[PDB]
Amino acid sequence: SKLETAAKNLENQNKQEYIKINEIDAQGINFLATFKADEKDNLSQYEEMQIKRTIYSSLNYEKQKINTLKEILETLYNKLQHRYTSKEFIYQIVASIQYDIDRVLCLIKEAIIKDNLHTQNQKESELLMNLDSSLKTRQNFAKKLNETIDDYNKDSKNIQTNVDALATYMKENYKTLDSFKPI
Amino acid sequence: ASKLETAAKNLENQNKQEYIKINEIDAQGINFLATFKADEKDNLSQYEEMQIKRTIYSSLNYEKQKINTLKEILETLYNKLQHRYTSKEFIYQIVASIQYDIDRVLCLIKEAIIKDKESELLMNLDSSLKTRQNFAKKLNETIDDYNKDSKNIQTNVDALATYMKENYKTLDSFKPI
Repeated sequence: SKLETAAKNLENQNKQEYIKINEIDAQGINFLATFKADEKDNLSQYEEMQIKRTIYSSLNYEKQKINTLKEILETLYNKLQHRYTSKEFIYQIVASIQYDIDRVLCLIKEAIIKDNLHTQNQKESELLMNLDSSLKTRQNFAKKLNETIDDYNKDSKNIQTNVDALATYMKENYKTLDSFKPI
Repeated sequence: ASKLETAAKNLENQNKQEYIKINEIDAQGINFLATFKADEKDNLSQYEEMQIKRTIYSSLNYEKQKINTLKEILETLYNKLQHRYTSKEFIYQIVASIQYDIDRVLCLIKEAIIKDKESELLMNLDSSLKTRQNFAKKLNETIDDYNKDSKNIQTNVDALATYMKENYKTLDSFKPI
């Protein structure tokens, strides 16, 4: 059944991410160390994983790219004026992209288990559509995130040289979760 | 660290350890739900199957012997048309729900951590773990009863059926007060 296959493929997809992420991280790259050291907000180990699922998958598990993004975020964080923009990128955009995907699987699982075939069939189309939309969103974010890594390395619009420039760029390309949704 | 954050962490770690242990046990060819897998009427997906095993295997402490005796119990009941449904209800209605409640709370705790409750989610979380602990207690009492043939439950499938019916009536019976 469609919902049963959907859960299965997501389940395996999840597992593969968990292994890959932990690989990369086993090598001492502390991607979110700076956010971990922050006393104002507490990045739990779950929050952290979710964030990485989206980011790492988005950057194809290329340590180099992840490190660049790390520098971007740590530059912004180390400038009090723009700290918030790093946090918003992390907690408001990246994390939401992930949660949506997770929310739907949490709810597709509910239809598989708790609900009988009739209900199951009612809910079916909408959950599938949402699932799709939430994966596509993450793809569009990823596309955008690679364009940003490249832009950074080329110092396009002085984004490597100028934190203020950098801040504006991150603001204008990551305005809202909804902007990454399919049209 | 917020209470919810620590609640999710401890659940997450607990989940992971269960996955590994379950897979270990299963790697040795014990096909705990084979008979249900072979069933065309209903479908056990490999997720559903894992969830069922989480509650059962953790309840029986990952003791292969105990899991094998439970397997007999369930396959006996399944192979008798009259009582098949009792084996299915035990699996899909009781065990799976006990698991689902737990799983549900975490999916919701996580949700509150990120996108946004506290005291109610913590209550529910406690309740749903307790429920599983009461079920586990009951399940061990059943396996011991079965091995002793108490009330002829190993000797008599009908007797067996009535015992399963009277000790696993509903999910709600395992909840705390």
